[PDB]
Amino acid sequence: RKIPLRKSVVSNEVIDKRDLLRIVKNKEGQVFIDPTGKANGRGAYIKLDNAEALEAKKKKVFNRSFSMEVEESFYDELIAYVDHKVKRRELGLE
Repeated sequence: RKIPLRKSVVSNEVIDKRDLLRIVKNKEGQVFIDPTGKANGRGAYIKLDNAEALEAKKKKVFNRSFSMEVEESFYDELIAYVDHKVKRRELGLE
């Protein structure tokens, strides 16, 4: 499929296809995780990696990307989301 590999806003590294995670900001100022990659709004990518989710919060990386103060609850949601997905992947559940 020659799927384009995107760059992480956290590490500035190329992200493996299996590891791609999209975060979207809409025009209404809402920020959410977009697991299918099909949402409209402005996208920012990270690796599905606990270190990157933590660094995203430490550096408030999406505030910068999206020109807004993203809620701490969103950063905590992303940490929990990534933690759960990484655990499932390590156990071979997905």
